[PDB]
Amino acid sequence: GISYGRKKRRQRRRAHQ
RNA sequence: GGGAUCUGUCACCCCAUUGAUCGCCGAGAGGCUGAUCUGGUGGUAGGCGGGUCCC
Repeated sequence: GISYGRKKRRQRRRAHQ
């Protein structure tokens, strides 16, 4: 894929960025 | 060696469900991070590896 990440609504987002 | 913007990672919470899909529990609406993905120089919230720019 052109890009990727690791994010989960209702729980976490600073786990990636 | 230091700081931030960049990236990769890990326990917290917010915002968008007129952003997208699923799973589980629930007669039922409803609930759960339960799994995944996306987005906010939202957060002097914490740590660590790589790279960039400045000093």
